[PDB]
Amino acid sequence: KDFLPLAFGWFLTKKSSETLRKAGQVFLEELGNHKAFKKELRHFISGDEPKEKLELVSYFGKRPPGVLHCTTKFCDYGKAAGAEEYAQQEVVKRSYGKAFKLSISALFVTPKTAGAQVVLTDQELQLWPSDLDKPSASEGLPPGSRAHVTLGCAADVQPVQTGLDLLDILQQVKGEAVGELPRGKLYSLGKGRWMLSLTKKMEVKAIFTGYYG
Ligand SMILES: [Cl-]
Ligand SMILES: [Cl-]
Repeated sequence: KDFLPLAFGWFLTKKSSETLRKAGQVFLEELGNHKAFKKELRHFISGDEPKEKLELVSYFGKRPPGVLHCTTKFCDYGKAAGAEEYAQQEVVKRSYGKAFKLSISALFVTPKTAGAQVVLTDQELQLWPSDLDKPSASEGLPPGSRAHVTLGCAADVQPVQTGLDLLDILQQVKGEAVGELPRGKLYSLGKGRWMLSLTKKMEVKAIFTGYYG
């Protein structure tokens, strides 16, 4: 009867969102201007572009419109599998509207998405769904490993891809760094995949709640 949200998740405060967003843009700018990235364009890009500078801020030309957020369960108002089952959980109802701190441990880039890796607490892990299509468990990774904040997408890429891209990146790391940015060391995982491991983890303030289209 009562339909569900479009999605549950942690929605960053405008201030925490602005901070993480600005940091993301700096990372794209710095990465795109880095020697290691420039010498590896052929694996990142597909065909016909000459070899001058690619501006990643232009490349990831689809950014989240509202405040940045870390999605837990996409529900589509109940049209998604497991939506009703996730929403009715006691812990989700308990946590609804409450404040959390999300720890960001890294920022990554692939030819499809740019994002930030979220490291969920044991408390927050209770709010992670257990029936996602391709869960960490069917892949030999800790549950909630795909938790993330999308910063940008390529033109024909849907934002769901960001989580998939992270899972793949976290399989590779299961190699010496090729560079050093002001906030951390840069890794090149091949196939246009790049990861910046922050020397000090970013902490953003967010509210666990439900979003409606
Ligand atoms: Cl923002
Ligand atoms: Cl609270």
